[PDB]
Amino acid sequence: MAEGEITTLPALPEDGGSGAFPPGHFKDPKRLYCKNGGFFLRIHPDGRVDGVREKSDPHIKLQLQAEERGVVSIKGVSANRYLAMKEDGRLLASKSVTDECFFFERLESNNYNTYRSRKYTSWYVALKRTGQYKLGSKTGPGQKAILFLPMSAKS
Repeated sequence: MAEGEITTLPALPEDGGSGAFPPGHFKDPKRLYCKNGGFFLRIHPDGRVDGVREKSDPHIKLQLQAEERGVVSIKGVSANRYLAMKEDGRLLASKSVTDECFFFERLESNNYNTYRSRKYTSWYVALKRTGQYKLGSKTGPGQKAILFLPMSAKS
């Protein structure tokens, strides 16, 4: 019965209350659930970024934070490392947060979200269909792998 994380997850608290983009829900971690192939993102301790269906993996607990305006700093709790994109397309994590760790979160009207790379706005973060990280060069429009659905771990 406990098959899951903690506290009933099926729920939609705060239906709105005027407030969705500004700070107001970045106090608790958020599970990044990808709609393409239904896969959750998970930063391995080795920095290798991948994805797994096990929604119980206590490693999927990524600590996200808001910064400036529209930008968001991602951080790993167990991995204790900040996500960072490379120049060729290899995605990995590190202990120090460099300017190559931000991601513009463009929320669309489909309740979904798209994390675009900053140092390289010519690509977006998207996984494949086996939990592998799609190269930053093979990523682009057309693929729905950019539709993310971060669920806040409130209740």
